[PDB]
Amino acid sequence: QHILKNPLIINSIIDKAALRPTDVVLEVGPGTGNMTVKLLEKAKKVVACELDPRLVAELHKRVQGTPVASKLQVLVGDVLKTDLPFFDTCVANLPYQISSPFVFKLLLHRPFFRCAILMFQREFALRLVAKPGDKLYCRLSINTQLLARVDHLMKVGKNNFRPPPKVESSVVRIEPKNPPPPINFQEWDGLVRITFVRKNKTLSAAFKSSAVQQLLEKNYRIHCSVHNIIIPEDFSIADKIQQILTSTGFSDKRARSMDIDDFIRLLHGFNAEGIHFS
Repeated sequence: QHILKNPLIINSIIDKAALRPTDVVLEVGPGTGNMTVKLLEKAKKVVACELDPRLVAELHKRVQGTPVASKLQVLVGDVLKTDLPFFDTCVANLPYQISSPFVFKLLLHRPFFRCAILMFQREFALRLVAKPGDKLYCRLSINTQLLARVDHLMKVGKNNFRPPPKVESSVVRIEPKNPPPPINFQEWDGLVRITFVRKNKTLSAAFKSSAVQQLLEKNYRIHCSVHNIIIPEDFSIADKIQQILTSTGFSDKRARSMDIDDFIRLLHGFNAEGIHFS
């Protein structure tokens, strides 16, 4: 993995974290411990989710003998699947291969944390903080922004890692929304996936897909059985989708232009007819 060598950058990440001396700090990807040792000087506890098991020997040996050692818990495993402890802030250097999943593991995690300071690849951070109509606005943008406040903090040159990556990196602060909106994020994501398949084409187009009609026909069958509704022998899911789309004015819009409130109105207009994306 790409270890962060630059003390200049590490020191800058740690102030952006703004550690209070009463905080549990989750560190994902402590590597050789370069940021771990500095975090331990300033935190009440440091929970380190090791990504490479081989590094764990020397990491514990590095802190061994200092008066901070009794604060370093180290969790060897698969961070995506492990249950996470209560932490107050999180700093983390993440590979792209787990970058999208980990962001939502953070945002769905309870109790809420205060903020996370995450190192990502360049383009990935720009998709997070991408506003509607931007070239890079995508499902990640609108999903992350529904649940969090995300801020692009600093660029980080690939010359600072050992061994260097091929792309520049960025540092990003993510503060969860607490309380989070009353949006059933399972359904929310289902709807947003369908409309971002082809984000420069219309929502009407987005629902003529067959995967879609299979998905919604399934869910609509459940609705009608739960509520003793009778599917008329001439019923068509596709026309129902198309009324809802027309009757909410969304039929000719494109997800590239759509902001969060727009999707809430879209979703409310589907759920109100018995259509769920589960």
